[PDB]
Parts: sequence; C-alpha cells; structure tokens
Amino acid sequence: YNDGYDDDNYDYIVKNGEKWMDRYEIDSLIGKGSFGQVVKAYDRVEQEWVAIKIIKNKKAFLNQAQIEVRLLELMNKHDTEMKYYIVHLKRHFMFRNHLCLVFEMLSYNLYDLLRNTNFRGVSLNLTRKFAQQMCTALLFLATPELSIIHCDLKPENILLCNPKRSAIKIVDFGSSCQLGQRIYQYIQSRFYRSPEVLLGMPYDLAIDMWSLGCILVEMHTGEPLFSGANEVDQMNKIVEVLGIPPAHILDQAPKARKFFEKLPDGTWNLKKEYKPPGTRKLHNILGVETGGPGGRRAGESGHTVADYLKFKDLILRMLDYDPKTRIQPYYALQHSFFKK
Ligand SMILES: COc1ccc(-c2cc(N)nc(N)n2)cc1
Repeated sequence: YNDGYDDDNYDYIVKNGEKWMDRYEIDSLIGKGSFGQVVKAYDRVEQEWVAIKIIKNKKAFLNQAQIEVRLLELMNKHDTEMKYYIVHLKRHFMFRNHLCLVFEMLSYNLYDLLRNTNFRGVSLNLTRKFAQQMCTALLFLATPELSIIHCDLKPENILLCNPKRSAIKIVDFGSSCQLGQRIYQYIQSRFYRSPEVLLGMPYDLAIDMWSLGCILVEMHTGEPLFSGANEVDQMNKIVEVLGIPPAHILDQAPKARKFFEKLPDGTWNLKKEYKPPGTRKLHNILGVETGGPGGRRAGESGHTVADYLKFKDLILRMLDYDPKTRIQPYYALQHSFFKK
C-alpha cells in the first residue's frame, strides 16, 4: 500500500517524530474516525501547534473532505465574530497521496470533560455558557448564504479552545451538507438523532437543535438523556420522556409503523420493558424541586428552582417533536435562561 506509507485501512501510518515538507513535525496521533486520522504537529514556519486531519487514501473520503474544505472556507469568508465558534481551517495540502487539513490546535472534547466529572456532570452555570455558544454557532450556520446542517452534533465533536476557559468550538463538518435536498438518510449519532430522522422523514437545520437539547441535559446530569441500543429502543426512550408524537407527524412519517400503531379512531400508540409514555418527566431527571440531578446541587449558586424551571423550559422547546415549531437559535438566545 502506497510505497509502504498506508495500512490496509488506507490510513497513513503515522510515525511520531516525522518531519513533513521541512515544515511540520508530527508529535502524535490524537484522533481517529471513518475519514482517517488527526495528529498534533508543530508548524516550524508559524511557530505554533496545529491539528492535521490526515484523510484516507480512498476517493470517497477524499471527495467528502473536499466538501468539508469548501464549507469551512465558505464559513471563514464571513465578516462576523460568530464564526469563532467554528474550528478554523488554516490551509490544506496533498501529501503522500493523503489530503491533509491543517486546523488550529484546540483542547479536550465535552466527552472528556464529562469523564473528568466521573459522569456526574458540570454546574448549571457552565452548562449555560456552553449553551449560549452552541446556539450562537447554530445561528451562524443557519445564515441563508450558509444553511449548513452539521448532522453529527454530540459531546465528542464539541472541543474546548483550552483546558482553562469555558470557550468552545464545533469540529468535523465531514458529515455536513447545505440545505436543499429534503430526503431521508441514516444520519446523526443514535443518542442525538432527531425524531424526523428516526421516522424516515426529510430533514432541515432543526436536527442540530434536537441534538443540542440532548447534549445540554447530558452536560448537567452526566449521562445521555436518550441512550438507545437501537432505533426502536431510541424512540421508546424519547416517548418515555416526551409522550406520543403528534398524529400530524406520524401520518406523514414513512417509518411511523416501525415504532407506532394507528388505532381505528385515527390516534396512534406504541407498538406491541418501558415506563408508560411521558412518565419520565424532564422535571424529575433535572431534579428541579430536589436539588438538581440526584440531589447533588443542593444549596449552590445559580441552582434555584426558578433557574431549573427556565432550563427545563428551554430544553423542552429544543426537544419539540415538530421541526416547524422547534425553537430556532435566535429565540433560544433570547430565552430567560440566559438572563443571569
Ligand atoms: C485538539 O485539536 C483538534 C482536534 C480535532 C480537530 C478536528 C477538526 C475537524 N474538522 N474534524 C475533526 N474530526 N477534528 C480539530 C482540532
């Protein structure tokens, strides 16, 4: 494979210490994915640490990373401070038959941050900082010129700028697309997958807002809100919390009958284990009246019952079954949860 530079996964065989075009010193492998690999590297010329995404030597992944480059460069054009919520692509190059995207060095992802809490979660105040940033990021992506659906929002794709501050950025637009297809694809990571995508329905930018609602509850509680072992398990766990989706959704939904039954009266219920629909209140998951998740926030700053009530309101508005009425980023940012 490739004058010996590639393994049988078409990945570049990374050597710690290697120097590239007399410029970059590869320090280590920090990241792996379907796309290929990510390495930490020192740019001798600019005197800075960088993350290089090394794409696989296969034409599908090369073509997809070309779409990623296009989108990142489109975003970088914009003369707004909102584009600083998206990881900066400095430049790209072909090297030993691999496309390489050079990024700014960021820090840990939000999954690492949860592992650092031993999966008991971060304060409501830190959740709020992350939420403001993520809603701004989504307000940016929903700019008409852009209309980018990220399509894979989850803790693992949201990184800290540095381990000392609360600043974050979204990475990995490899699964992204611009709005103007309205077709079904098996997309989003299962825990963060919108009901429209579960139901085989066409999707728009609202799916990133679904994923964000799920992420913010998990940041605070320490655990995924909806941890499905499969699509049926996933929908069933959503229905435990949010109850039966509206009939006007299910009537139009190609995969409605994978999870639901239409009854003779034209109402729907779960098909043929689980708590009855809507019995797992977000009110209780958040511990609104009981000192927050598992009572662990009992008498703490900015953990009042009213604070939890505003958070709950915002989350339930992000977890709307109906993509038409699901809160849009502008309005999310005007929510009283952010009046601190
Ligand atoms: C810590 O620095 C990093 C680590 C990873 C990335 C990154 C960017 C990107 N577009 N796609 C993926 N998969 N990863 C950027 C900076």
